[PDB]
Amino acid sequence: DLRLHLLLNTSVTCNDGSPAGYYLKESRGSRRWLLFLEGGWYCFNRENCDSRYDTMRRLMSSRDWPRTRTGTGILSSQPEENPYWWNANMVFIPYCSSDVWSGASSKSEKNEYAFMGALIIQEVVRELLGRGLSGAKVLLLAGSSAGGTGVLLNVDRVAEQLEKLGYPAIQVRGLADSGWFLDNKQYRPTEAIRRGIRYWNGVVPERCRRQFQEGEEWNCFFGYKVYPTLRSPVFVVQWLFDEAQLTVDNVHVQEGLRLYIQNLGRELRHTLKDVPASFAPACLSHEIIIRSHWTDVQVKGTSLPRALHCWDRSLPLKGCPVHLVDSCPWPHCNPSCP
Ligand SMILES: *[C@@H]1O[C@H](CO)[C@@H](O)[C@H](O)[C@H]1NC(C)=O
Ligand SMILES: CCC(=O)Nc1ccc(C)cc1O
Ligand SMILES: CCC(=O)Nc1ccc(C)cc1O
Repeated sequence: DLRLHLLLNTSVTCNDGSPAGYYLKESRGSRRWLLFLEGGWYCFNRENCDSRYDTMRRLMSSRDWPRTRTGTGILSSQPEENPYWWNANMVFIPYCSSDVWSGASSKSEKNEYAFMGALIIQEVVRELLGRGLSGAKVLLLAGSSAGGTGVLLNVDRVAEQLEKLGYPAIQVRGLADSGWFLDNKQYRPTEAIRRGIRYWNGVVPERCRRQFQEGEEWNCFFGYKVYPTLRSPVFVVQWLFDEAQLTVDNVHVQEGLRLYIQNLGRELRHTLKDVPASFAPACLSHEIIIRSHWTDVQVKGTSLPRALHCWDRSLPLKGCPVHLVDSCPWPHCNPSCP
């Protein structure tokens, strides 16, 4: 069980002005810290944010949050469920800003909602330093779906924040699960992000911002575009036939669709060729790292917990690989798929 703490700085808020927070379970005999970012789509104007507030309110407010949360997958403390980091300090950061963890805008007279995803991460880190994070050796910033993209947008800023606070010794790294998307042609969305960024006053990494410049920062929400600008080590997990990707592509089997799906897999694999730390099975699914049975999937005989342990050691190893991308071209040609 992870225990809830609302932010002491009550000016850092969820969408409706309620305080943000984090769930925490300490492990005093460990110097490893895992901060995990929840996912759950987003909203990009007044009308569809109002809709989200009726039926997805826990993603917009902390007023109904429970006081505890059970750790699962990589957030589990039992070695049988989490062979990778079962003894680490666990943090679950709920997604209540609807901004893909990019916003830095307060609720005001001109703003019905607050979008403070980028500032929530910074404040969580800042308050955790007083509860044990000051002595860490590694801070792994992880996340799934919208949280995965949020890892890519924020990992370097967390490194920069800790350097400027006087903690150069803490090693900051990223783990992006199911947040690596392609701006491909649909079978039958870039505007939504561009409109959202203006709505949220969203921010992107600076390298990436200086490459693409004004009006074009939506490009930095796409993994294959923002990854080469990052300096912190980042491990990328992505299903080759992601359900969220296919949904936006309006895919729900004849030649046309066969060639479409086969081409999606080949392009995704291409974008990962120069990503040295990656795990990409040929499956139709979405998210993995906090699922309880995340130990079952394997690429070329290597599980995801093993690949992550090999990454720890790397920071070329005999029989302990870090780059694992399937080569077969159809969903669930890998027998270990969910
Ligand atoms: C609380 O957070 C806000 C937004 O980041 C910041 O302006 C303010 O200075 C913070 N308060 C304290 C006491 O640090
Ligand atoms: C689950 C929410 C979601 O998918 N958000 C999202 C949208 C566009 C891009 C490029 C990356 C993203 O992470
Ligand atoms: C080229 C038109 C377009 O926007 N395509 C697109 C498809 C899927 C996702 C997730 C994001 C996308 O941007």
